[PDB]
Amino acid sequence: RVRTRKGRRIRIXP
RNA sequence: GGCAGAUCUGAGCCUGGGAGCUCUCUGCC
Repeated sequence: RVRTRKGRRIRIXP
């Protein structure tokens, strides 16, 4: 999974 | 009862410069 946190890039596994 | 998503539109350390983690929540038979 790939998402963005507080504008930052956060990725979690798939 | 276990599973599956979500980041400010989920937060916490950023060790994040984001595959780093960490935790909570919802519906199913």
